[PDB]
Amino acid sequence: KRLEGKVALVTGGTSGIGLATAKDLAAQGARVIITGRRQAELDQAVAALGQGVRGVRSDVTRSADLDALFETIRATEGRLDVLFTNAGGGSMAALGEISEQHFDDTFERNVKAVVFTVQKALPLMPQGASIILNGSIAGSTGTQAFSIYGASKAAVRALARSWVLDLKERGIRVNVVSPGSTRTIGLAELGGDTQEGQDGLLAYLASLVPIGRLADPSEIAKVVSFLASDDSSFINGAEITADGGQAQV
Amino acid sequence: KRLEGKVALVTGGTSGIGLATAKDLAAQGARVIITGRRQAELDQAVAALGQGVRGVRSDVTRSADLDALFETIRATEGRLDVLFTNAGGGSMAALGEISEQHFDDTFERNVKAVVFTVQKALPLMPQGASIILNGSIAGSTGTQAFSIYGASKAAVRALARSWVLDLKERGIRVNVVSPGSTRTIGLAELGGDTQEGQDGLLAYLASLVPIGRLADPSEIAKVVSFLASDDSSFINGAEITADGGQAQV
Amino acid sequence: KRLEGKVALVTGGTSGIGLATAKDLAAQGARVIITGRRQAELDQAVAALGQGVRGVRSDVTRSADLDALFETIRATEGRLDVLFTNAGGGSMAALGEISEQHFDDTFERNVKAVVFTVQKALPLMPQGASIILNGSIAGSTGTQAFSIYGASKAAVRALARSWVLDLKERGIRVNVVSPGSTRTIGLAELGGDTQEGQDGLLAYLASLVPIGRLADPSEIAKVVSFLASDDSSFINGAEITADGGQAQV
Amino acid sequence: KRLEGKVALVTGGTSGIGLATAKDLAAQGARVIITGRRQAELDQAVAALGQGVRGVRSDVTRSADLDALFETIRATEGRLDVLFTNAGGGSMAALGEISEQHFDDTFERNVKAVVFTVQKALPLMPQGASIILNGSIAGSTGTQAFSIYGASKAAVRALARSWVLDLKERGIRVNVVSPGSTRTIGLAELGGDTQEGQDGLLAYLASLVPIGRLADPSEIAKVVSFLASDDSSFINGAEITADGGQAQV
Ligand SMILES: NC(=O)c1ccc[n+]([C@@H]2O[C@H](COP(=O)([O-])OP(=O)(O)OC[C@H]3O[C@@H](n4cnc5c(N)ncnc54)[C@H](OP(=O)(O)O)[C@@H]3O)[C@@H](O)[C@H]2O)c1
Ligand SMILES: NC(=O)c1ccc[n+]([C@@H]2O[C@H](COP(=O)([O-])OP(=O)(O)OC[C@H]3O[C@@H](n4cnc5c(N)ncnc54)[C@H](OP(=O)(O)O)[C@@H]3O)[C@@H](O)[C@H]2O)c1
Ligand SMILES: NC(=O)c1ccc[n+]([C@@H]2O[C@H](COP(=O)([O-])OP(=O)(O)OC[C@H]3O[C@@H](n4cnc5c(N)ncnc54)[C@H](OP(=O)(O)O)[C@@H]3O)[C@@H](O)[C@H]2O)c1
Ligand SMILES: NC(=O)c1ccc[n+]([C@@H]2O[C@H](COP(=O)([O-])OP(=O)(O)OC[C@H]3O[C@@H](n4cnc5c(N)ncnc54)[C@H](OP(=O)(O)O)[C@@H]3O)[C@@H](O)[C@H]2O)c1
Repeated sequence: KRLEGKVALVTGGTSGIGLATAKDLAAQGARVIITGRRQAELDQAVAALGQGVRGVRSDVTRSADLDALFETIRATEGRLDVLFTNAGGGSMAALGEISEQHFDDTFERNVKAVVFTVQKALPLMPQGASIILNGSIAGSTGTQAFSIYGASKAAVRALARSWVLDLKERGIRVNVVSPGSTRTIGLAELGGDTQEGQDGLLAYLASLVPIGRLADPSEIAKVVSFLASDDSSFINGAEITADGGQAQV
Repeated sequence: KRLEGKVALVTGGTSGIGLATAKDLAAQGARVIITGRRQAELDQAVAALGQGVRGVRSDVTRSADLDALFETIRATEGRLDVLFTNAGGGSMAALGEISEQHFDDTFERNVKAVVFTVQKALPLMPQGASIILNGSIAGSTGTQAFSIYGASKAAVRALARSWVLDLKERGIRVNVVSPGSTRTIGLAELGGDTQEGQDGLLAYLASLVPIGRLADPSEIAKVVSFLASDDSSFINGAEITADGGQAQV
Repeated sequence: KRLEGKVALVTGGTSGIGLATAKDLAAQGARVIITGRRQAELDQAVAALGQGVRGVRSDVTRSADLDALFETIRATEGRLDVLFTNAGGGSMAALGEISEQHFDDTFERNVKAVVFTVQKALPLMPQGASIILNGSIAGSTGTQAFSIYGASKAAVRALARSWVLDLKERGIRVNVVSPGSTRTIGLAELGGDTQEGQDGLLAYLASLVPIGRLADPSEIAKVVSFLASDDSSFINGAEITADGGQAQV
Repeated sequence: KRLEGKVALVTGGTSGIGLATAKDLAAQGARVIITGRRQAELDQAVAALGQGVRGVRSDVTRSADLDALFETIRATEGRLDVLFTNAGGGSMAALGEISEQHFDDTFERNVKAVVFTVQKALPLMPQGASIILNGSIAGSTGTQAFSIYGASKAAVRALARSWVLDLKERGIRVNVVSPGSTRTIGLAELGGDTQEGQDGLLAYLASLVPIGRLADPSEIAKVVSFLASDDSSFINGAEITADGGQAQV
């Protein structure tokens, strides 16, 4: 198929966008490795995906986990063709009530972990490999009480610009998918643990999208799969925004 | 079989990016209509493409030609699923030597014709159709003696932002592919008609690209096909830039 | 003080932002020339402002008007230090109801006239002169039924990027002020001719602004004066957006 | 004396842009507090600046220093009208050779310290106060071996977008000055410690600027003073780029 003969890694691939992307990449022929912190959900995801998908329990914020994750790839597949640095998250905190670890937590996972996931992956990635960073429209817009999340995603987008030049000798292109609001557990949890709070939040966020609906995670995965394929061969350092129009308007 | 059962129109599909795009769309199963001003080159492209591609001689800057083009589609295919407003061009003119004709010619084909191609197409386009405008990194960068071309391409990008909202009810999404330097007769012709000049310019423009090469026209076409397919269902008003890094760096 | 001795031209300086800007430039010591199509409103603006402001009846869309205007400046003041290509406007037209005259009128005044205002100005402008284009947040956002106006303002913004390079040897910098919603006759007229309609539209546009009010034209004038001053000596090709948060959030 | 009666704080005001800005703010009537880690350079800056400038030795990355800094302001001046988060820096590190310490150092001073400088200042800032974050064109461009610095500055720009909304009720506006290459010790040090190497780098970076020169730190300062004044009353969440054209082309 389109991505057949390609080895893809998705950090945080047991839920939400990571899971849908792993599903889509596998359905295009890739051998897929997914990661996640919780063993139970990791195993359930790997079973649901079938298709020679492979799981590793690993935390992207722990340098040693990253090392172990990639040695597993060197020993098994021997190379990495596609890298989707999906693992990320965010919470609400207005200016005036931002705690030091609200900052550290967001930036360690959303930014620092991306830098080192990419850096440790490089020895496994051949000429023509494709790296997809996970950004967000939050990186180029303003949302009340999400400055730190926004700042973290803008940092992600900027890294890809400079990495064009750092990876040019290596022949590896780096692009960013920036989703708008996507129906995931992640997003819903911003509504709290109440079903009504999640439902209310999800319905409010759908009303902000010009086309008036949230994305299904499979609609984000399609963008990643395109960037993973050789069809994106002349795209480098670019931000592809799939937001139903929200940030372009 | 991605665009199977889809009717696609490419204005200016007899050379360069339009031709490659028509080939690629068609290689996905699409029924393709191409246009062009010169009958010979049009006939020549239609024969080379085979595949139930159909040609119409029409100038996008002529209102009556547009009317005739779309009557032809109404009479034959009966609908339009994919629209690529590819017809466009540009020439060099520094500020201080910009003629009124230089301005009118650029903006009439690159901007005005796009507005009226889209508007005349609308009665043929069902819920879920996809429009692709042809932009350029020139629209978001500065290039000496190309102000008028740049301004025109920036205007094209802005149109899609508002058209998200104008076409929300009709369920039609509008996106922009913004190529960097793609080898094409158009591009080469900026060097003049001599072999020395075309080769020099083409090699100069390749040295500006971080990955160090011009785009093959097919590399742009793959983006349009992605935008044309249902994979792009949550992309609206977005600019997808395929420039090898040049405008992102 | 800051503009003491400087000769400034404001096209379309008989109302709104142009008028307020002419006032502010004069209050900073500049000799200001304002223009307008209507003699009565021109005469009243010149009289109301006093402060050594001078009026010329001229249409920016008429080449011969542009020539006579600049001949007036050569014979009277002998040079031009500051150019504010303010004269502009817009009207509503959804995609599906855009007339050729709606397109031509918008782009002739908003884009073409800017190009040729600047080009005819260049022989009067010394090293270190300052050009200010009037853009708009509509150029980087989407607004239902204002696609053509938006497109024209995006084109203005792009022009400045290329003109940095066209004007480098002449030492003339070019920047763009992009106002958000500003309380002018221009803006009110979008509400119709009834006072009720103007109040409704104006309060609606104010609710779109993060800080919750429209700009007074003097607040846009301050930005132009800053760009006109020598303080902007390291600003070139830039867009300064004064919108109360609306396009930045 | 646009800033007469206004209390301004400039973090990292003993050299370069911070020092020039403190000088310019002071020259407009402001009571200026500057900070710095080194006592000798701080003392020298206060003596050279005179004009009712006040110095405090404090590290923006140490929470306790910030607390002491702002208590001194509460006890002495009793309010803060203008905040310039200037203290910042960066060094080169290509992808493949980025250390955890290089990442932490850049992001702790350039981003984290900015967040908490702003947050601790807020109780001292009245309605109508003005915050200026110090960005960089690096935040929106690609530079080989400067991915981490670039990422940090894009994060800074992003922070202001959301802080528009967080600070609405408070009536405090937040904008970003983004310098291009500006002749500071900071920039020079990127050439190393030898005079030859610093001179070489400074001339190379001057050749990257369209207008062919580095900025004097006073040229950046004028932008900050403008944002600090009431002239910027309708500017909020905006990025003012003073780059001689480099990131606009
Ligand atoms: N959903 C949206 O609307 C949206 C919009 C824009 C951007 N994004 C971005 O898209 C990405 C995915 O978001 P999502 O909504 O799909 O999130 P999600 O459903 O909440 O979680 C996705 C996955 O991330 C894993 N994960 C979390 N922290 C991890 C860590 N430190 N190491 C490894 N795996 C980790 C989770 O498994 P464990 O918890 O077991 O580790 C889970 O499998 C994030 O970068 C997010 O910021 C989302
Ligand atoms: N090539 C690049 O590097 C590059 C980069 C960015 C953007 N673009 C844009 O991509 C588009 C295609 O460029 P290209 O380089 O492929 O151009 P091209 O090879 O020079 O010509 C493209 C096609 O446009 C047709 N055409 C021209 N004027 C027309 C008109 N008035 N009505 C109908 N058809 C017309 C031409 O046929 P006839 O002459 O027979 O009419 C030809 O088939 C243009 O919008 C261009 O600005 C190109
Ligand atoms: N107001 C806003 O919220 C806003 C926002 C963003 C951008 N802008 C831009 O700012 C500029 C001023 O807008 P405004 O609201 O102040 O407009 P306005 O109140 O309608 O005043 C515009 C001025 O332009 C003059 N003018 C119009 N067409 C002209 C022509 N062809 N030649 C010479 N002078 C001409 C008009 O005088 P005559 O009619 O007598 O010729 C009048 O003095 C425009 O470019 C507009 O697009 C405005
Ligand atoms: N120069 C450029 O071309 C350029 C371009 C874009 C952006 N910028 C940004 O502009 C700002 C100023 O840069 P610059 O070139 O003027 O820098 P600089 O000359 O290298 O130093 C600026 C000042 O920052 C102080 N400082 C450094 N670390 C500090 C800390 N942790 N806490 C408090 N004060 C601290 C220094 O004093 P001590 O060492 O004594 O603490 C010094 O007085 C930075 O944010 C920089 O990233 C500069």
